[PDB]
Amino acid sequence: VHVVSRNAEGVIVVDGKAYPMAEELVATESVIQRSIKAVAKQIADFYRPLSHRDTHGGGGVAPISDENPLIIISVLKGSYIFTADMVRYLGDYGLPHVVDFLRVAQLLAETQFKALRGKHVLILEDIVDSGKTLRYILDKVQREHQPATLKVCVLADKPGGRRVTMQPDFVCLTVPNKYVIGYGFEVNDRFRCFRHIFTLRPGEARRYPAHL
Amino acid sequence: HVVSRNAEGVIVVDGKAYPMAEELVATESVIQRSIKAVAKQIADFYRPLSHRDTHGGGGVAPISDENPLIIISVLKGSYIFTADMVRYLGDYGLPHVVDFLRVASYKMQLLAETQFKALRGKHVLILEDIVDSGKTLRYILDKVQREHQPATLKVCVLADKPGGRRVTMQPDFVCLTVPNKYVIGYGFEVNDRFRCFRHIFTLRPGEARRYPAHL
Ligand SMILES: O=c1[nH]cnc2c(CN[C@@H](CO)CCP(=O)(O)O)c[nH]c12
Ligand SMILES: O=c1[nH]cnc2c(CN[C@@H](CO)CCP(=O)(O)O)c[nH]c12
Repeated sequence: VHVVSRNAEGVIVVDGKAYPMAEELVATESVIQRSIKAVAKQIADFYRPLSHRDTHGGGGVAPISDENPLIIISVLKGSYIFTADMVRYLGDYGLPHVVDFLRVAQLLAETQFKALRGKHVLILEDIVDSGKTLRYILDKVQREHQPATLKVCVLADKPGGRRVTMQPDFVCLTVPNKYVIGYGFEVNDRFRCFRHIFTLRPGEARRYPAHL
Repeated sequence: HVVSRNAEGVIVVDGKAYPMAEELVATESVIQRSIKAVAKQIADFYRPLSHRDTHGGGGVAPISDENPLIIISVLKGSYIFTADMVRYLGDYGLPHVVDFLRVASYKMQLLAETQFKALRGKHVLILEDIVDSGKTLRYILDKVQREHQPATLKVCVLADKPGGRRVTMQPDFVCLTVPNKYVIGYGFEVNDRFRCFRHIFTLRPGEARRYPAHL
């Protein structure tokens, strides 16, 4: 159980640690991890039955296996902690998979995987808010890799912030229509190390204006 | 944890078989206890230090959320280790930020550059999965020092394979010491396979060319 309280300064305290930058708690580590593991079982149950191009034994189609694993593309930098946890749960459920990374801001870093044609590909992303970043990534991966199927798993969905149509295939958590921090979520790279997700106090997104 | 061998002689950890493994090096519990211990050492070492103030356009200021410790994680092998380390560093209250670089051998070449552009006069810590020959980290350390001119440059490794050294390299922080064998699990892999394992194992010698096709 997590002990959630407020100190004399009105600041949220979780397990004895103060979060002066936070407005409200969204989810404790225990809720987050249970949510990720639940989605991990959904992903393993969905993909383990499927088949795709055979690049190990010369063709044509073969079941997802260690020889022909599910291809996972993780979006850096926001999804790295979520991806680290998700892949370990996927391993627990016996899903054969491999992970590669793309970095976006503009594309800053490209995938090194060069044989995704006719493969099942899953994108791990931290959050869908406006839908624009995933629309950009999905168009690029489809056009350059020509996968058999392309699906998206997000840690968080902020359904009220949409500016374009984007419905992820897998969602671990629904977040309020507020700026979130913690468990990968940042303010200029600060707060990603938190084990819990919180809403940010209004105006604190300008707390660290200096480029790192 | 329960670690045994089945009737086929295959290592089984917590009811799970690892037919590719020769020996178990470390269980999840040992690895996690080891990482948190080094996190306390890193927090105890950096907490009281000061460096260039880029927040208040000042001269020098203590390590803080305004001027955090700069952490550079070496992709891809270090991402799981880094994810866990940062959360332990947060438990110990070390203000820090993380960026990523990626190197490969052909001789070494940079695959992905860091995006941080104000590291001069800052304390920098490299997070790497393993030091074996020492060649990758001598390359990374030489490049970060020359291009960023940090105040201090230190290295934390999840694993030290002491018997593999071909150039002088002793990381400042080491979570685990591994045998002089090919390790797998917890970030370590064979063509990207086995990274998801929660335990570290040695690889059976005939399993290293099992997945020859490029991904
Ligand atoms: O709430 C939040 N807290 C911290 N960061 C974010 C982001 C930025 N995330 C990137 C993806 O990594 C773009 C998503 P999109 O284009 O879909 O808006 C949206 N909401 C939040
Ligand atoms: O044993 C191992 N199992 C799985 N991978 C490796 C690597 C590759 N790791 C790089 C950094 O990612 C360091 C190379 P080095 O220090 O030799 O220059 C060395 N040993 C092993």
